[PDB]
Amino acid sequence: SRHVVICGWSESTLECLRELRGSEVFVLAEDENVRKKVLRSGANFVHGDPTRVSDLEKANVRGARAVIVDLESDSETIHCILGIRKIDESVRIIAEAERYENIEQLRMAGADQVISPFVISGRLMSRSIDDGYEAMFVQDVLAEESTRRMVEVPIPEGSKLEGVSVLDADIHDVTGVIIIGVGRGDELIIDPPRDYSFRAGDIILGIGKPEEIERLKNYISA
Amino acid sequence: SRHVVICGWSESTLECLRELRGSEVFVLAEDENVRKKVLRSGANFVHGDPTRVSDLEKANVRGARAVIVDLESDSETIHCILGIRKIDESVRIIAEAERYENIEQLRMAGADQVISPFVISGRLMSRSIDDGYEAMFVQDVLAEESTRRMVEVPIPEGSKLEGVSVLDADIHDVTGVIIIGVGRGDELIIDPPRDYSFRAGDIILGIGKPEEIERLKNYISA
Amino acid sequence: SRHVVICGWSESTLECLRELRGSEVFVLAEDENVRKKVLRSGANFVHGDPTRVSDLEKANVRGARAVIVDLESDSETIHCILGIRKIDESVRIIAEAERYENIEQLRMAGADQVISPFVISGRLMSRSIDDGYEAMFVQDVLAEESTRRMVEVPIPEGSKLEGVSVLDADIHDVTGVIIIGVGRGDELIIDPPRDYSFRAGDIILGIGKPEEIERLKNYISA
Amino acid sequence: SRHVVICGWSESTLECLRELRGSEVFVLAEDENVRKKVLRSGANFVHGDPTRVSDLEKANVRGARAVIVDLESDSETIHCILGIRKIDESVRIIAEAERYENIEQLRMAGADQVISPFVISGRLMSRSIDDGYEAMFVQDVLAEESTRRMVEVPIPEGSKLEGVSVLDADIHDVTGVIIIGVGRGDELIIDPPRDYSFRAGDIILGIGKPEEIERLKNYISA
Amino acid sequence: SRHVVICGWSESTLECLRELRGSEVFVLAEDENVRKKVLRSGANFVHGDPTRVSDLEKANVRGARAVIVDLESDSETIHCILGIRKIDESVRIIAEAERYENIEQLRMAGADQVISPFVISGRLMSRSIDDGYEAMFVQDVLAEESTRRMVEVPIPEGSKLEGVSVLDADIHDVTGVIIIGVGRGDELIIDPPRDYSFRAGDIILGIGKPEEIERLKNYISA
Amino acid sequence: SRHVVICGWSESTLECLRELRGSEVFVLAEDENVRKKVLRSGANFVHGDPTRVSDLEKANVRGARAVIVDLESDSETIHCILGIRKIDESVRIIAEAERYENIEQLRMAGADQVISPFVISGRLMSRSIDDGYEAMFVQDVLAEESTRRMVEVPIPEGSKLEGVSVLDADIHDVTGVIIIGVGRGDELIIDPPRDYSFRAGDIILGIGKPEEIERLKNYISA
Amino acid sequence: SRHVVICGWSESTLECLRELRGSEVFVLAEDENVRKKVLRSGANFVHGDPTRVSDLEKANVRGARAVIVDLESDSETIHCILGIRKIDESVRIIAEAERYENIEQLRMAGADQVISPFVISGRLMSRSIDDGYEAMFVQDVLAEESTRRMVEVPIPEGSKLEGVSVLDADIHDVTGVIIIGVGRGDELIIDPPRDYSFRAGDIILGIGKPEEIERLKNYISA
Amino acid sequence: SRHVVICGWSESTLECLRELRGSEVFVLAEDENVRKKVLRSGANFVHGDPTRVSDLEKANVRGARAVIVDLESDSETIHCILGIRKIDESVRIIAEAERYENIEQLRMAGADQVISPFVISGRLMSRSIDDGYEAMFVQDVLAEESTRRMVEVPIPEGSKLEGVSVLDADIHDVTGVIIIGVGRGDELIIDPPRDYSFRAGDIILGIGKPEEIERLKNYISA
Ligand SMILES: [Ca+2]
Ligand SMILES: [Ca+2]
Ligand SMILES: [Ca+2]
Ligand SMILES: [Ca+2]
Ligand SMILES: [Ca+2]
Ligand SMILES: [Ca+2]
Ligand SMILES: [Ca+2]
Ligand SMILES: [Ca+2]
Ligand SMILES: [Ca+2]
Ligand SMILES: [Ca+2]
Ligand SMILES: [Ca+2]
Ligand SMILES: [Ca+2]
Ligand SMILES: [Ca+2]
Ligand SMILES: [Ca+2]
Ligand SMILES: [Ca+2]
Ligand SMILES: [Ca+2]
Ligand SMILES: [Ca+2]
Ligand SMILES: [Ca+2]
Ligand SMILES: [Ca+2]
Ligand SMILES: [Ca+2]
Ligand SMILES: [Ca+2]
Ligand SMILES: [Ca+2]
Ligand SMILES: [Ca+2]
Ligand SMILES: [Ca+2]
Repeated sequence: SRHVVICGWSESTLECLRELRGSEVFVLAEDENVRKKVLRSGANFVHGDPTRVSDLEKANVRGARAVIVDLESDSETIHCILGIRKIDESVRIIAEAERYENIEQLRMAGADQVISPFVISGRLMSRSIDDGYEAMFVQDVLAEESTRRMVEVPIPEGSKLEGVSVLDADIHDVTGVIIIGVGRGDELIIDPPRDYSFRAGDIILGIGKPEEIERLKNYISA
Repeated sequence: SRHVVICGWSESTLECLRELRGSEVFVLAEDENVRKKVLRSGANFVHGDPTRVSDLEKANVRGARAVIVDLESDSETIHCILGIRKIDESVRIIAEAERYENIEQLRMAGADQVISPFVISGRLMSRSIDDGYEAMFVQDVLAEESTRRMVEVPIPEGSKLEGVSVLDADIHDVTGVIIIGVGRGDELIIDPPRDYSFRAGDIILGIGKPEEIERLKNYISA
Repeated sequence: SRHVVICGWSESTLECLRELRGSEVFVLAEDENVRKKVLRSGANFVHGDPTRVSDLEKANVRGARAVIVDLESDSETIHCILGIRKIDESVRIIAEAERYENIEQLRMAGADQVISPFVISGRLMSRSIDDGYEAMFVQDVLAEESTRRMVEVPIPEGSKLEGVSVLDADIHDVTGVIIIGVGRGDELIIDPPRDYSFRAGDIILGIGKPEEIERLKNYISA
Repeated sequence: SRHVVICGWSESTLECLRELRGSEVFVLAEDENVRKKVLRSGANFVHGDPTRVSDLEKANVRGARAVIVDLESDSETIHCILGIRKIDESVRIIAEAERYENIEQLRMAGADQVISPFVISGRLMSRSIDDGYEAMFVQDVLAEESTRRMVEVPIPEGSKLEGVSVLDADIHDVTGVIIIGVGRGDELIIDPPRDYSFRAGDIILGIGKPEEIERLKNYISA
Repeated sequence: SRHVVICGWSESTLECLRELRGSEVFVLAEDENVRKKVLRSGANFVHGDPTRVSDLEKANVRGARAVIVDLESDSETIHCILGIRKIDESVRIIAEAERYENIEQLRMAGADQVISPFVISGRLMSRSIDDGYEAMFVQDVLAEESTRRMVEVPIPEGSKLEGVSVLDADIHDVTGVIIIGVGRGDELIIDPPRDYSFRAGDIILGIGKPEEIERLKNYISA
Repeated sequence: SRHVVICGWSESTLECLRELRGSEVFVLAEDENVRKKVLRSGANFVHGDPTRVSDLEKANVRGARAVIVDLESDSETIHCILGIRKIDESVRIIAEAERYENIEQLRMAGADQVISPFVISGRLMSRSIDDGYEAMFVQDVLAEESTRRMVEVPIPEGSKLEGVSVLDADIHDVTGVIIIGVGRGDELIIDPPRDYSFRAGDIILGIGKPEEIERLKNYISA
Repeated sequence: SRHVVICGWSESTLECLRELRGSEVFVLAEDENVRKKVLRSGANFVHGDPTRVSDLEKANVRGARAVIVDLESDSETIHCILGIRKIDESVRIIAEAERYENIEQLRMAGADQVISPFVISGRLMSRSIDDGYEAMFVQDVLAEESTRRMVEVPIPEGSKLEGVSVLDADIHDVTGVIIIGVGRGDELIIDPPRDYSFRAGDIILGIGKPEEIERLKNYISA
Repeated sequence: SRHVVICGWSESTLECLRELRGSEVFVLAEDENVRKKVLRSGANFVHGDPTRVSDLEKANVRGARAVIVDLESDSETIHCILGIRKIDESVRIIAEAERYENIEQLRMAGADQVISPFVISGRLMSRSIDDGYEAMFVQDVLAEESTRRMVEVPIPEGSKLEGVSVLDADIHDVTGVIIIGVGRGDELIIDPPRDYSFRAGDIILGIGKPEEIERLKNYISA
């Protein structure tokens, strides 16, 4: 599609940039000694301060399709998001919250998806005292190397599933995928109850083998 | 149960300490200026250096039921795990990996489970460009504020589900809990196929409402 | 009326505190060695961090009539403003902008008015090269020691001036105050034209002697 | 004309440098890491220590038409003003006070103008608790982007208004310019009373549209 | 006598406080970490900033008999001398000059005597290349451990030496004290010639043993 | 004569370097930004660390006639003095003691003349509370601009003054110079008693006009 | 021969680099400000992070004949040794321990030698309280400037001393070399008892004059 | 006998303190948070600065039998040694040199023996490239756990060995200790030649079993 802009350089945006090989990525960071490791990862580098609007317009934030913001603290991640909202009001911003209490401020400044790593990791430790199958499930469906891949299929308009119930559909019996949640717009419903009825435009978040996913796109098609 | 020792003090172990209320936690850290924040959360403080084998013995690593290791670097986390396996050879170690390439060296040193947050947050930011439900699923089932919970139920000895296959048991149709994976020992099989046979001592990893969980524990009992 | 919260301590808010003798003022700042200066100037002190919602609600932001934000940098002034807009979405926030390009990003954060002193003083030093009356005017009308004081008068309901234009009103000839501007809501018309007709509820900004103000309040009466 | 020497670099002298495009400006400061941004702003840089008289004579203080002094503290601004009066006893110094207390000492040292930003900011914060129209008047007439501009028109020798009082003058009706003060030398009379007569050589401080100001200059013509 | 105020804390004021035992000394400084070392030497501590007029007014500058000023820079010393002359117009000020070119400005700002240590040390280091007796003389007559002392004896009213010339009086031959200079008011005449006439109220600066000082004080009495 | 080496750069060595114009001075300092001010003062610059023996052997310490050592602290001054004494055991070193208690250590390390500026300044402050003629004498006889110059004349072998006593000589009656001290070798006797007898090779430290110094050089000659 | 890789830069690896003149040495360290002194020492510099396996493979660890690892702490030395054993499982690692406790962990990680300086220093301090001859023996046989040198002469296959005991050998009388130990593999027998017989392939650790050592090699000849 | 003072706290003196269990040790260091480590290891603590003569005499340097100096840098180790040589000119000072070029400048300061650990460890890492027996010998004979201990025996007065050469003595063939060196006073002859005749008072340095030492002390008897 279009290009992706990454403001700030940390260990989170490094691992993001491995799964973005084949897209056109511009990285915006203040330290000049990080120019080599960015250019090794297949991403163009732009030297500047990410909080400044004049250095943001270097990195093509206007036409971009997503802007991934991970600066050093949350004071600068909020200040960098509002600089982006001054340029383009409709671009999709994915922040990253260092502390827990700054998740609600980061949504008010304009971020469409706040991903806090230290709360996800902090809750996978205390759920792995007794038995650690929760921390093995989170770190195996996100990797693009395992056998079971967590995908998102949209329900087309003109589908055979418009208006049908879930128990009337029974998608795990026919396709082999596990419907862990159906989301509409900006909301996601984990474990949809039986009286939930599909609509065209909803997103079925599922887990399965890539053969079982190709059977699902035939089941929702016209 | 026995107590839980936390080596190091950062934002990951701060969120682990909020979920360890009620149990007994010792936090072992270098600074004298962190004593006020550990005592405010409900955990006794042990001033020391976690890389030393002598100061680990102050924090009662022997009688622990799990040790949670998160120091400033990856090199100090590898050293602190070797210090624990010098003391006790069967205690459980949960460690935090900063770089991706030190996951194989943190497990060889003796960590029973390695939780890498910057790989998790890196893979969620690359997946939330198009639509962010992969970041919303992982951040809601781990929080103790949602409706659906991700829990681990064991198969007791002499159950009704001894030897029974998955397509015959129908855990999702009878109980209504979503079965995302079945765990045995230290391996997890996400989306078990139709030929999978349940055994005694297995761990079922499931997502459902708390009322749905009560129907599962009554279903797999003896 | 109610109290006033001042977030952060600097030379801007120190001059704000002298003009607020008589009311009740809470000052919230991170240093503990600013305590003896604040209690000597007539205001209660609250030790805390102005960017944390836990220590903003200790200083009673909830029922305040205005909260005055002036922190060390513009990264934290945008953070402290969103911390107030999470607590109360209707309180009045007055912020001080250090630099010029952060004025639009401090209004998007939620500040009701942004006072940039280094843009005011930067433009008064440029206008004082030839003859210095621009800096003598601004620094005299705000000081409450001089004869001519710059006050605002609100137009009450059903006044004699309702619906009349300023050309037919002739405020300077019958009252003697100098109407430099008249504002409705959050806009202001400095030097309003002759085609401007007054309305009920407007705030008339004028400069004059205090004897001329009491002549005007009885002239704008209903 | 002649040049303008700026001693010290801060945020106030940066905004002063924007309005001095078209003049020749020598900036004299101690930081070497500010050489690029001064030369970006269209100003020749002269490295030195501004408190030292051997370095002030580098930057051509003698042939200056104004010296704008704003150093890091108030102690160095008094020392930099004492150094200038040793070189030229008649050059125009525009200072900047940090504290309120030093305005009487920065003017006894020799500065012909003291523009304190933290007192104009401190009195516009506490005048914006109720309704912020005083701050919207100060920050709108100083910018060279609004419609109304605060100008200074001098009275020529032999004018049509030589000797007449302001009440018989009727400046706001024939021209439209709001007359906020009349200045003679270094004394400004805000809201001149009706007994005040004009004199030859007076400087009129007015606010109006640019087409009204050209009506004002031709009305006071000889 | 009255007390002695010391503004600033460095090595010069430390040796001055070592030789001011018995009298009452207040030391006015910025740091809170100098209180133990001021209190260990026998001087009460007044925490403040000496550039402020109020914190100078705390330390009883009005009733002092001399104020000793040695701050971190020369600009702060000039500002502190201006503050003391703002408070009291007749107290004695002794100040330390760091650079040679600020002696004229420290005397013009109001110091009654300026003692420049780095000029003294530079001249003694330039004079001790060939043979170092100048440094030994200046460091030897000022210490309170030698045999010979450098003291000032006044000429009382109606003395035996009223009106008498130097070649007639023979202070070195009768008494045995070395007369290096005779001082009147604020001027010193080192090596007065043969035509010099003593007057009442003069100050004789002499070097000699204490018994020779007793003989001189008995010689110039009435 | 030969050349002079100055280790370190401070105000003391600068004021020393003003009085050494006409000699060949090498300055050794670690900061590279001081090359301009050294090259302005007529002294060649050598970049290096003055504590190192190789960077000392760069700066020609072997053939030098005096080495003037003023580094940042006293530890580095002692270390540089021992580094010099490793190279040449017989070169004359003039140190500079920052604190009082390091004078004996600087003498044991190898310095031939320790000049502490801060002790001289502290004693001249404490002796100038009442009347300030001692500071005027000390700062007036060292300058090479006043009328009375403190010189050192050697007694030649074959003089008319070999073996004569002071009271038999009476040098102030014949020449006009004031014998403030006669020194032999490394010792100096201030105010020589009457039974002191001259020897050939002694140094007469005197104060007087240069014509009186010429008359003294004729009086001690053969 | 092949090259030698030095990981980390400190004072120990600087003195090791002096005795490796004639070899090809690659230094791998993180500081860029050490590039000049490494290239002064005759060693190629390879910038990188030595704890990272992608940067150890830069410096050619695979084809090395020894790797000398000495990083800033003991935690990084264990991590750097674990990284090397992943690359080459048979290369010779010489480490350096900071604490005493980590010698058993630095050898279990894979180092074939651990040379702890702070334990050799700590036992030579407390053996030099009475008479310091043990410290004068350690620091004199290691330098390549004294007359006696500690050498290692191997026993050739088929020697004249194959199978004889040391008591019948009489090495100190025919050669003069003091035999302080005989080593087989990684075990050294200090002061071998008279029942110890020589074997083919043994390595003799001896001390002697260089003319005595050539007498020793020809005496153990085949 | 008497006590031992240790100036400064580091890992060298920590290993010195373990070997000095049983005697009385004072440790003098600037940090107060090293207090709990020192009292736990068996030594009294004295808070102070090791470079000041006031706080060296608090730790009883006067009557000590050896003072062990190891500070943070070589500038302060030379300063602390001269501070001891001002107090007692006959006490024994053992210093640790950080760098190599400061060994000669640490002996001129007055240290009786200088132990450079980074030269010992730097030369052991260079000799362990081919085969590592030089580092195994030095680290084994100093450790008091092994069989062969390196001790010194003094030759008493009137011994059987007085006047005999080492070729006629045959210490190794009779007693069985390995005479690596024999020192008179402050020199040492490692591998003494056959023309060396013994004298009364010499210190014989030998390596052997503890049973061989008691065989030697009865052989060197008188
Ligand atoms: Ca981050
Ligand atoms: Ca679990
Ligand atoms: Ca399946
Ligand atoms: Ca972490
Ligand atoms: Ca997605
Ligand atoms: Ca369900
Ligand atoms: Ca501010
Ligand atoms: Ca103007
Ligand atoms: Ca008026
Ligand atoms: Ca300023
Ligand atoms: Ca108002
Ligand atoms: Ca108008
Ligand atoms: Ca000073
Ligand atoms: Ca001289
Ligand atoms: Ca005398
Ligand atoms: Ca100095
Ligand atoms: Ca005096
Ligand atoms: Ca004379
Ligand atoms: Ca080291
Ligand atoms: Ca010994
Ligand atoms: Ca021999
Ligand atoms: Ca050390
Ligand atoms: Ca070898
Ligand atoms: Ca033996």
